[PDB]
Amino acid sequence: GVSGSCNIDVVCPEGNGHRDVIRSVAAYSKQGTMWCTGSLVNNSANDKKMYFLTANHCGMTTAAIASSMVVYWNYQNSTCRAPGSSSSGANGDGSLAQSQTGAVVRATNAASDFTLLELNTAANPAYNLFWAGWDRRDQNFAGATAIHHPNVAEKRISHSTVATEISGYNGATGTSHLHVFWQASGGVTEPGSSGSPIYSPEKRVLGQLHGGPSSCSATGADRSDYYGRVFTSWTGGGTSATRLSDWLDAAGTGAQFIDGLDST
Amino acid sequence: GVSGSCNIDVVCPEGNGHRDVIRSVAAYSKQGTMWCTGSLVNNSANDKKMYFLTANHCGMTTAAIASSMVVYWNYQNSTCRAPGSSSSGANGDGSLAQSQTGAVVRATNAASDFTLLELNTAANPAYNLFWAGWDRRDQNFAGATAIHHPNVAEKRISHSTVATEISGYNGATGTSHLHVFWQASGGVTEPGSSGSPIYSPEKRVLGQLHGGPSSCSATGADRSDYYGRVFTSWTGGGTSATRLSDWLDAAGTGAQFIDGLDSTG
Ligand SMILES: *C[C@@](*)(O)[C@H](CCCCN)NS(=O)(=O)c1ccc(C)cc1
Ligand SMILES: *C[C@@](*)(O)[C@H](CCCCN)NS(=O)(=O)c1ccc(C)cc1
Ligand SMILES: [Ca+2]
Ligand SMILES: [Ca+2]
Ligand SMILES: [Cl-]
Ligand SMILES: [Cl-]
Repeated sequence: GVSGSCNIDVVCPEGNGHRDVIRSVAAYSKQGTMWCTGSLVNNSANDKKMYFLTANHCGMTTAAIASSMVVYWNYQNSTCRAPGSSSSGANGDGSLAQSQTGAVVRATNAASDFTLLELNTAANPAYNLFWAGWDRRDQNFAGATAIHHPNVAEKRISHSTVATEISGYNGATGTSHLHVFWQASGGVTEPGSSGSPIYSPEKRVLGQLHGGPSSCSATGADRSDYYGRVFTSWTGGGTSATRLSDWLDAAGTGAQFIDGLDST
Repeated sequence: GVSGSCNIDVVCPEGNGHRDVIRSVAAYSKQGTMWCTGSLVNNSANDKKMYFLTANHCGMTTAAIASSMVVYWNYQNSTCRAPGSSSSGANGDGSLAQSQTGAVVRATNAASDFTLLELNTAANPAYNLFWAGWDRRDQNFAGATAIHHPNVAEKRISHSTVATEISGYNGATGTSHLHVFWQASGGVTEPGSSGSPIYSPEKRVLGQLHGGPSSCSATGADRSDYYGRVFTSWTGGGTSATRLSDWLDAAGTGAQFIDGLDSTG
């Protein structure tokens, strides 16, 4: 696929500290059309349930739509194309051969733009998946990392090396979103990246991409994005079908944050 | 309620040409909290069905939430506060006494950020409602008018006097949205305005507010917004639960645009 040249192929050295959670992120189609990003999340039972977090606005919100979605793992460029280069802006060489079809909707809620699906098919060990940890604490972090499929193209990584802020969407009054500021010439996010995770420095999901002003041409404060917070989605709309808590902590261990779980 | 001072009270002279469709627009609450804007739309049978168009992102998409929503009619400042004035930015004197409760979801689709509800309670003639026309044709217009409840506060009007553009949301590649550019010192839209209609110069709904960069301090290209298009929502997700066509033209007359219907007719 094709995305903005300023983006950074996950295989680049910028991915050296994220070789586990890179394997949590997938691209997916909706009714046959490549559509959005999501990612695999661990739960407090460490049981490999195929909980797959994405964005409500992507519309994977009905049993019918979830039933026909196709999830594509390990879709990324084989080599590190120099960020900013014509090559990086060109069609990549990623494979879409490792896929699975079908899911059910466990929960969804508009306010933090989240959807939690459970994929029908158990993880194929051959795909070498990773179930990422999460952190639902009410706090900002000193930096963060996005792993995402911009334009639903090959997987990219984008780093933020400044503090997050808590706000509503687009900086409105609120606490539903984490506002993440990208580096002046670093990777950003694009339509198609929605639903992609933002990770804390300890590699725990804090939220998933809703949207924002960033693009490769964006400058200043516009080079930033908003993620619907796990903190907010945890309690969500106050029912099991509108929040994360019943799924990510079904046993009720009271975990405020957990680590990831590897296929191995 | 309180909203940005650059906004324009509907009772101002700026509303002189919209005294009908002003009466289509309402504010509503979600699980008790003032939440978003919607508006009443006519259908090809001219039968006063309480079809109420709003935004999918407002989350009025489940039976439970639709059942407990409260819709507030005729919530506006009694006098024209000068746009840009401290008065305009202050709490208004609108009333929330004329309301009704409950609806069902007829259709919703994320791509054009639309939800079509049908309110449970038939129109109260005393409320003096108007069911706006609509226009599903695939085209831009030379200008447009928004009527909305910014911050779910008193009703305001915002005029665009330049051409609309067709794009995806936030100017992305696509045709799902109408991009509307506001006047340098004119009214804008704000969170809470979502779901509010954009009207063609002929006062027909073309779409409902999704979002965008505008605010009272926004400048140039940022002083603009994106509306999910009726044209797009008409066909929607290809089923009656994901599109407008089955509801707004149940009879299958083939209407490409219709005019409004007043309470007095
Ligand atoms: C849906 C997501 O892929 C995008 C991500 C944009 C990232 C830009 N830096 N979100 S969105 O805001 O563009 C959006 C929201 C709602 C709908 C219906 C479409 C697109
Ligand atoms: C939901 C709407 O009230 C707002 C309107 C903002 C208009 C700014 N000029 N839309 S939004 O884009 O800010 C938005 C979208 C999704 C969610 C969950 C919240 C807010
Ligand atoms: Ca508010
Ligand atoms: Ca039908
Ligand atoms: Cl695309
Ligand atoms: Cl949205």
